[PDB]
Formats: sequence, structure tokens, C-alpha cells
Amino acid sequence: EALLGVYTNVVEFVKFLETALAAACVNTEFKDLRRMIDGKIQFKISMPT
Amino acid sequence: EALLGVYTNVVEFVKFLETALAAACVNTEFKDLRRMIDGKIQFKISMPT
Repeated sequence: EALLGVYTNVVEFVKFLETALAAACVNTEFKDLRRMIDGKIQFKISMPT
Repeated sequence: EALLGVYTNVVEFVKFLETALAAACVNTEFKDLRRMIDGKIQFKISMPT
């Protein structure tokens, strides 16, 4: 008796930026997020009457 | 700690003479409307028989 074949998988590598889900996001690579304490975005909405 | 963005609305308005509402009115801008108190224009309208 003898073997006929040995078969395995190749893991399908699907990253974030190839998917269409990044249409709902804005992606920035940030080198040292270990150093950051806080983030901030400041709006100023002027309302006419 | 960071400051990642700073944003603000700018209000633009379509004025009166650019709307479609001026298709239902005639606009004759006067220099100082405080001069005349009351307009009392009288019309003589004659029907046919």
C-alpha cells in the first residue's frame, strides 16, 4: 500500500483595505499610539436666524 | 495628547432673487421706502358688454 496525495490549505489572506468596508471609514497610519493620551476634534457650529 | 482636527460650518444662503419664488412676484427695489407713507394707487377698470 502507498500514499496517493498529501493536501493542505493555503490560508486566504483578506486584509482591511481590500474590503469595501473602508468606504465607511477613513484610514490613517499612526506610528506611536502608545504615546497618545487623548484625541480631540473640536466643532464650532454657527447657527443663523 | 493630540488635537486631531478642528472644523466649522460655513453658512451659505440662496438669496431672494435667485429662488423660484420670484416667479410669483415683481421686484422693484426702491432707494428709501421711508419717504412715502401709504400707496393709494387707484384703477379705473372697464368691463365689456
